[PDB]
Amino acid sequence: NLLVLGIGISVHKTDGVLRFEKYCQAHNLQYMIVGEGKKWNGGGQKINELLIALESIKDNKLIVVCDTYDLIPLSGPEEILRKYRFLTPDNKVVFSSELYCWPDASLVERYPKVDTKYKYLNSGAFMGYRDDIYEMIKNGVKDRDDDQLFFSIKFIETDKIVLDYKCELFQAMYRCNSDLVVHKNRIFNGYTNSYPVFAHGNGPAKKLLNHMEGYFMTEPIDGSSNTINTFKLDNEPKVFFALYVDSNDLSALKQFLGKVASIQYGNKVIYLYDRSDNEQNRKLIQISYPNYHTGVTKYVFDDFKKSDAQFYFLLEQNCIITKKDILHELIMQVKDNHRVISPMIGYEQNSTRTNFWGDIEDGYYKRSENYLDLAKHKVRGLWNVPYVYGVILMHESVVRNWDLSMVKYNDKDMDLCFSLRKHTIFMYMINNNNYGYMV
Amino acid sequence: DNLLVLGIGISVHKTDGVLRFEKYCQAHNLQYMIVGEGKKWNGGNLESEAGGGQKINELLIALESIKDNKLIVVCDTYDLIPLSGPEEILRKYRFLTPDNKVVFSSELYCWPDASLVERYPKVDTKYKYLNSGAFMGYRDDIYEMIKNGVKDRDDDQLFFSIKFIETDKIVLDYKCELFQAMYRCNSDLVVHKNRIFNGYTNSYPVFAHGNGPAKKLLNHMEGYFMTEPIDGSSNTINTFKLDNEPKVFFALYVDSNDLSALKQFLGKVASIQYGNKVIYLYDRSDNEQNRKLIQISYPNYHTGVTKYVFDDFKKSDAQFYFLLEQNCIITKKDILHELIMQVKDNHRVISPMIGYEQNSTRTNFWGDIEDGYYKRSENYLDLAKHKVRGLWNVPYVYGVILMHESVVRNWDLSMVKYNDKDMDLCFSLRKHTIFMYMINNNNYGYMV
Ligand SMILES: O=c1ccn([C@@H]2O[C@H](COP(=O)(O)OP(=O)(O)O)[C@@H](O)[C@H]2O)c(=O)[nH]1
Ligand SMILES: O=c1ccn([C@@H]2O[C@H](COP(=O)(O)OP(=O)(O)O)[C@@H](O)[C@H]2O)c(=O)[nH]1
Ligand SMILES: OC[C@H]1O[C@H](O[C@@H]2[C@@H](O)[C@H](O)[C@@H](CO)O[C@H]2O)[C@H](O)[C@@H](O)[C@@H]1O
Ligand SMILES: OC[C@H]1O[C@@H](O)[C@H](O)[C@@H](O)[C@@H]1O
Ligand SMILES: OC[C@H]1O[C@@H](O)[C@H](O)[C@@H](O)[C@@H]1O
Ligand SMILES: OC[C@H]1O[C@@H](O)[C@H](O)[C@@H](O)[C@@H]1O
Ligand SMILES: OC[C@H]1O[C@@H](O)[C@H](O)[C@@H](O)[C@@H]1O
Ligand SMILES: OC[C@H]1O[C@@H](O)[C@H](O)[C@@H](O)[C@H]1O
Ligand SMILES: OC[C@H]1O[C@@H](O)[C@H](O)[C@@H](O)[C@H]1O
Ligand SMILES: [Mn+2]
Ligand SMILES: [Mn+2]
Repeated sequence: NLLVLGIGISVHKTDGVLRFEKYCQAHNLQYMIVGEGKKWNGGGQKINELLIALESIKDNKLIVVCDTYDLIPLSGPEEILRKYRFLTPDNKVVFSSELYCWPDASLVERYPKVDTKYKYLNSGAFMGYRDDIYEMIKNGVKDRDDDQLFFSIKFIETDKIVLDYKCELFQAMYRCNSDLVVHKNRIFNGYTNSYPVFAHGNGPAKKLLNHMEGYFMTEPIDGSSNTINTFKLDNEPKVFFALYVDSNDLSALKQFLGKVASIQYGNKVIYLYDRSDNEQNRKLIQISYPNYHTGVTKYVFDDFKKSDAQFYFLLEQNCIITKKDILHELIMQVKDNHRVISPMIGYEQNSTRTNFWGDIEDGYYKRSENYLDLAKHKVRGLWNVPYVYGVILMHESVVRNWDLSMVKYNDKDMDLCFSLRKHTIFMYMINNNNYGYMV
Repeated sequence: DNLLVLGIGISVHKTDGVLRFEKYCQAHNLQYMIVGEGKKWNGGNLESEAGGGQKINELLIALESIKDNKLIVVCDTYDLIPLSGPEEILRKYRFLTPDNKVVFSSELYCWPDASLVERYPKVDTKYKYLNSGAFMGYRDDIYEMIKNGVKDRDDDQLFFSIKFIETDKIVLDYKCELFQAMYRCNSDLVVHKNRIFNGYTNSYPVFAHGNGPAKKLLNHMEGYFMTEPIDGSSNTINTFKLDNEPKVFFALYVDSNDLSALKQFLGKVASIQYGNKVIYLYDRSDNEQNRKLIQISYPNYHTGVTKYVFDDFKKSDAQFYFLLEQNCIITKKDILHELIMQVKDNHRVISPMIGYEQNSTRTNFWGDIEDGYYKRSENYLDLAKHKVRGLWNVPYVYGVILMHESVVRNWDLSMVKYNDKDMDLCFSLRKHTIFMYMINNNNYGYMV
C-alpha cells in the first residue's frame, strides 16, 4: 500500500541516511535506499538511479520519492495516504512546494498565480504511482543535469503534477522558521494550518532540522533512563584512547593523565600525542605510557586504523573527566545514526563556557536559541550540534571510512568538525550527567 | 509484574478531573479503580482549610475487598495525571526502596502543621516534606497504618506526616522519580518529549500533581501533552457534518434595546446549519414593544432576563446546551457539527475562539486570572494568533459555549461570587472541577 524510495547514493552510509532510516522504521514506513553502496557523481544522478530502482519495481505501486540526508518522516502510511487522496482525487504526482523559484528565475512568469507564498516546486520530495513517475523520467538525464529544473518544467508544461501548496505532505523548511513550531512530537505550520509529514531541511535549513531533532522522539522516552546513573557494559568493545597532550605545561599534563588513568575501562589501548618536541620528559612519561609520540600538531588516525579497536576516544589535556564509568555510559548511546558523541563539560569558574557550539555563522561560534538551556541542564539528552571539542567518542565506521583530515580553519578541533559536517556525519553532545570540567 | 492504581474520586457524579485521570491511566495501560464513586464528599474545603480524612476512610473500605498483598499506588485524581506506565513505575519503586517500604511524594512546604519543621529529617534538598496526594507500597503495609480509621474532617496529610516522622514505614521520594507536587516548582519543570522534566532533581516524574493552586500549571501543560500520537490530517478537510444530529438547545442571550444588533445576530444564528434544535431567546430588555414581531420568528421568547437560565433546558430532552451572546457573530456555518465531534471523555465544555472585529488578539477566553479578572498567560498570544491549534484548558470562556447535558443536568452552574453572569458561570465550573476548553482549530467568527 506504500513504498518510500529515499535517495542515498554513497559507498558508505552518512548519518543523514541512518537518521532517515530510523525515522522510517519508527513510523512503520516500508522503504528502500536508492543508490546505496554506489559512488556519487545538479542532482540528475538522482533521476538516473531512481529509473534503475523503478525498473525493478514491476507493479504499479504508490511511492514517495525523497531526499534522505536532510529529511525525516514524522508520521506513518495511514496519514500519508489520507492526505494523498485528498490532494489528488485523480491520482496525479504531488510535489513539495517552496518559497523560491530555482534554478531558472525566468519560470516565475510561467507558474500558476496563487495567493500563497509557497508558490514553486521543490524536487526533494514527491509522491505518486510508479508508472506515472517512470513515464516522466524513462529517457534518463545527464548526471550533472538539475533534477529540480527537470520537474519544474514538467509541472509548467504538462498536467501531470499537483503542488502541495498547504504543506500537508511535505515541508521545505528553508526561510520558513517563523511558520514552524515543534508541538506534540510534530512540526506545526501555522501559516498553512498543517502538520507536514516529511520535514525537509533543504539547503541551509539542515541547521533548523538538526536543531529540532533533539526535541523529537522515535519512541516514548524511558523516564527511568538515569534513575540509576551508574553504567557497566556486559561486553566491552575495544577502545583506542587518543590523548592530545603538551608536556610544555607539565602541571596540566600530570593532572590530566591522573584523571584519565582513573577512567574505569578494561578493554583499551592508550596512545599519547605530545605537541612538545622537547625529549626531556620522555623517560618519565614512557615508564607509564609506552605509546608516546612527540612533535604532533594534528589529530592522528593512522595508529587507530592499523589497530583492531572498535572506538576512537579523543581526549584533550584541558578536559578533566571525573565520571569514572563514562565510557560505559557513552557506548550505550552508540546505535543507529548516533556514532559521534561528546560529553558536555564547562569551565569550573564559568560553566556557561562549554565544549560545544549550538550554532555556527561563517564557520565561527554563534549562540543558539537553546544553548543556555543545554549548558544549565534545563533539558537533557542527545543534541545534534555543529561543533564539539576535547572529549569525543567515535565509532570505527566513521573513522575507518571517511576523510577526517580536511583543512579549512587550521585549528585541529575546528577542522575535525568541519570534516564531519561536510560528510553529513552528525556530532551529538550529551548532557545526561556531571562528566567533568575544562581548565 | 502487577500493579493496581487506586485513585480517590469521591463524588455522586464524575468531575472532569477524574475523567482526565482515567483517560491518562488508560493511555499508559495502567490498571486502576476509582475509590468512592457514587458517594458524597465530606472531607472539607481543601482550597482553604485542612481536611481530607474521608479519603483514608474510603481507602480503608476499599482495601477490605483487596484481600491479597498487592503492590498499589494511591493518589489524588482531581488535579493529577500519570505520564508513564507500569514498567517504569515498578523499576523506580524497586530502586527507591529495596526493602519494600511505602514511598510518599515530597513537596516544598510543611502543611498543615508548620511546627513539624523541627521534627522532620534534615536533608540538603528543598523537597523536604511529605505530600499525601500520591504514594505507593504494599496493601498490607498501607492497611496496617490506616486500619483504625480517622475523622472525615481530619487532615490526611498530617496523618501520614506523623507516621513518617514517628515510624520506619515510609520513605520520601526526594528526587521526584515517581511523584511531582508541582506547587511553586515552576522554575524546575519543563515539558519535553511528552513528559515533565525536573531539572533540579534530574528526573522525569511519573505522576504530575497540580497540588494546591498548581492546578493552573497542570491545566496549562495539559494542552501540550498527548495520550496518543496526533492525527496530522485532523483539519486537512475542514468541513464537518453529523448524519445523526443529537438534539441541541440554543440559549440566545439578547438585548432588544439594540434592535439592529439583535437582527444582525439572529441572521447569523439562523444560518448555523443544524436541524435537530430548539431555540430560546432570553432578552434583557423590559420593553414589551418588540414581542409580537420577534415571536413570529422565535416563539420561545422571554423578557427581563439578566442571568443565564437552565430550567427550560432541563425540562427538554436536549443532549447539549449551546449558549450564544448577541455580541458574538458566528460565520462558520458547520460549527456545531465541528464542536460536537470534540465532545468526549473529559472534554465536555467547549468554546470556539473569536476575537474582536477591530482587534483580533482580544478574544473570548482568558488564559489566566488574578483576583477574578483577566491576566495574560505565557501562551495567550500564541493561541490568539493561531501559532498552535487544538483544545486548551483555560479558566474563563465567554459568549459561545457548547455544554454536554451531563454537566448542565448534574451540577450547580448558578453559584455567585462576582455578581456577573459570564464570570460566575466560569467560577462555578472551576469550583466543580469541570474544565473549560477553548478551541482554535478554524476561523469561527468575531465579537462586536
Ligand atoms: O552524496 C550524495 C549527495 C546527495 N544525495 C542525495 O541528494 C539529496 C539532495 O541533496 P541535498 O539534500 O544536499 O540538497 P538540498 O535539498 O540542500 O538542495 C540528498 O538528501 C540525498 O538524498 C545522495 O544521495 N548522495
Ligand atoms: O469532592 C471531592 C474533593 C476531593 N476529592 C479527592 O481529594 C483530593 C485532594 O483534593 P485536591 O486534589 O482538590 O486538592 P489539593 O491536592 O490541592 O489538596 C482530590 O484530588 C480527590 O482525589 C474527592 O475525591 N472528592
Ligand atoms: O490537607 C490535605 C491535603 O494536603 C495536600 O494538598 C495541598 C498541599 O499540597 C498544599 O501545601 C496546601 C497549601 O497550599 O494545600 C493543600 O490542600 C495534598 O496534596 C492533598 O491530597 C491532601 O488531601
Ligand atoms: O592539544 C593539547 C593541549 O595543548 C596545550 O598547549 C593547550 O593549552 C591545551 O588546551 C591542549 O589540550
Ligand atoms: O524548536 C525546537 C525547540 O527549540 C528550542 O530552542 C526551544 O526552547 C523549544 O521550546 C523548542 O521546542
Ligand atoms: O447579554 C446580551 C447582550 O446585552 C447587550 O446589552 C450587550 O451589549 C451585548 O454584549 C450582550 O451580548
Ligand atoms: O509548558 C508547556 C508549554 O507552555 C507554553 O506556554 C510554551 O510556549 C511552550 O514552549 C511549553 O512547552
Ligand atoms: O575495577 C572495576 C572496573 O573494572 C573495569 O575494567 C571495568 O571496565 C568496569 O566496568 C569496572 O568493573
Ligand atoms: O462581553 C464579554 C467579553 O468581553 C470582551 O471584551 C472580552 O474580550 C471577552 O473575553 C469577554 O469577557
Ligand atoms: Mn535535501
Ligand atoms: Mn491534589
